[PDB]
Amino acid sequence: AQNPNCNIMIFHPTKEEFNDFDKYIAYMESQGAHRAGLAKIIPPKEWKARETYDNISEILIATPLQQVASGRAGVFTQYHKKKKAMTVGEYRHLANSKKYQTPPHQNFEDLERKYWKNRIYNSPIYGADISGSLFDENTKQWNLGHLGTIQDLLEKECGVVIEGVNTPYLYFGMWKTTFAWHTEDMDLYSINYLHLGEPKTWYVVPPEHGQRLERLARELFPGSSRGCGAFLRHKVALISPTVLKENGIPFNRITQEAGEFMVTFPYGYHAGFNHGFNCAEAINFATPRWIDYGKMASQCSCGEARVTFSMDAFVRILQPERYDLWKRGQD
Ligand SMILES: O=C(O)CNC(=O)C(=O)O
Ligand SMILES: [Mg+2]
Ligand code: NI
Ligand SMILES: [Zn+2]
Repeated sequence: AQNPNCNIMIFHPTKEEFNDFDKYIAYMESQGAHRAGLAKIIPPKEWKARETYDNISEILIATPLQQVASGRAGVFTQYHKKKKAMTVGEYRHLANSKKYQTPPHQNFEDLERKYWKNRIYNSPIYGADISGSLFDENTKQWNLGHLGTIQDLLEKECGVVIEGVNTPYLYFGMWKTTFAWHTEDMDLYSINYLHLGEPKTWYVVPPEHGQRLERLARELFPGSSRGCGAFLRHKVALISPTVLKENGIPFNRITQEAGEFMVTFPYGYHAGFNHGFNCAEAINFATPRWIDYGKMASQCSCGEARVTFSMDAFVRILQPERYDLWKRGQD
């Protein structure tokens, strides 16, 4: 069995191996990459996402979110307070202001310590889930706006044509902006490209140990758990690496830098934070191996998680028994 310790693997494809996305994902899985829940892919040196980032300041962040924490330093929830619209240029200036900028630090490990010690005491502002792309239309390899759609994958594997579309989203971050512990909708893959700026630190639980995380989460967030059998789908709960180690939860950590891709695998719980001003692009995707995870994915039916239009069909076709209840939560 390849990668039995479930370590995060790092790949360095050649330009020739970068030509066929599906084939390269399947190659990574033949080496056991999926067992970690997360892999890093460093693109060939010949590749570029686009020519420059000099013309992005007029993108609009229509609903910036202020991430307000409650709890203790190692175990907290965050809610997202809506703020007034601002451009990327305005957001970048805000991120670099004395109130929000990255503090002085020695290395990534010192910054991580500072994050976990101090995150709850501040409320950073995040631009999330902005539909759009920064890949040049003439970038032909690993262009996240030109990947095969999940609806086409389901049709190829299962024979059923469904409505829906699958497009990329941009994320503008600053110091301390945080992504809570979650798996992807319908336990999909994700791919994330860090276009520019400061790094992003990731934590991940191996898929084969996901239920261990879930059990801890129900203990640490007992009211939320009573409210919803799938409350991590609300994307609000944070648990530090010190708390995870204290509770014997298997996990790994890695820092992504600008110019690097990360892939999350089906049912790989992950969380993390941004080091400073940055811009990432991400999209969900599927492979044949995903189908069986889609059929088993939990779902939020309490009303909180409220998701994309296109998730309807996945629930309807892969989880017909759950469909009725889930849809009542969406209406
Ligand atoms: O960049 C982000 O906001 C964090 N991304 C993810 O959770 C992802 O790609 O799955
Ligand atoms: Mg612009
Ligand atoms: Ni994710
Ligand atoms: Zn819920």
